[PDB]
Amino acid sequence: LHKEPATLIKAIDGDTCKLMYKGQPMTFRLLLVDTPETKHPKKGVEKYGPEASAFTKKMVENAKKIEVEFDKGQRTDKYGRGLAYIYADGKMVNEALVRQGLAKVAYVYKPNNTHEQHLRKSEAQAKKEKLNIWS
Ligand SMILES: Cc1cn([C@H]2C[C@H](OP(=O)(O)O)[C@@H](COP(=O)(O)O)O2)c(=O)[nH]c1=O
Ligand SMILES: [Ca+2]
Repeated sequence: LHKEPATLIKAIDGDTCKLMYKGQPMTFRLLLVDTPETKHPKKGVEKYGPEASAFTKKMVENAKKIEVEFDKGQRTDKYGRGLAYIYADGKMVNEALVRQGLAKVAYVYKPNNTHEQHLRKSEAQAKKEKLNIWS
């Protein structure tokens, strides 16, 4: 995989944001994870959704540099959102949320699952420590 620079435009919630990539503004969705919902009324405001948003928001608002890393399969989902592993100063946001028990590993679609085991191992640790979602 290869990392590429991006510019933060607006953090939406725990796992979705707007970034300037390749000169064009677009919304991104974190690969392999799911932070709780805060928008869609069908799900309503789920437990830890606000917490995840705030964590993602802080993490990325103070970053000197942001990079996006696409997996080996499709780069956008059906909603037109870019699918990537996103790093804030070399720290993978997808993994940081799972490690805190603020996201579960989800939507594992081959072949976009390169860092699946890494995330699995951090989710297991968050579970054993009874963190947030696992509390
Ligand atoms: C992470 C991710 C989400 N999705 C889809 C599955 C879900 O579709 P449906 O909306 O049809 O259920 C939705 C979950 O994203 P949200 O957590 O943003 O809702 O996005 C993909 O298509 N591929 C992905 O890699
Ligand atoms: Ca979500």
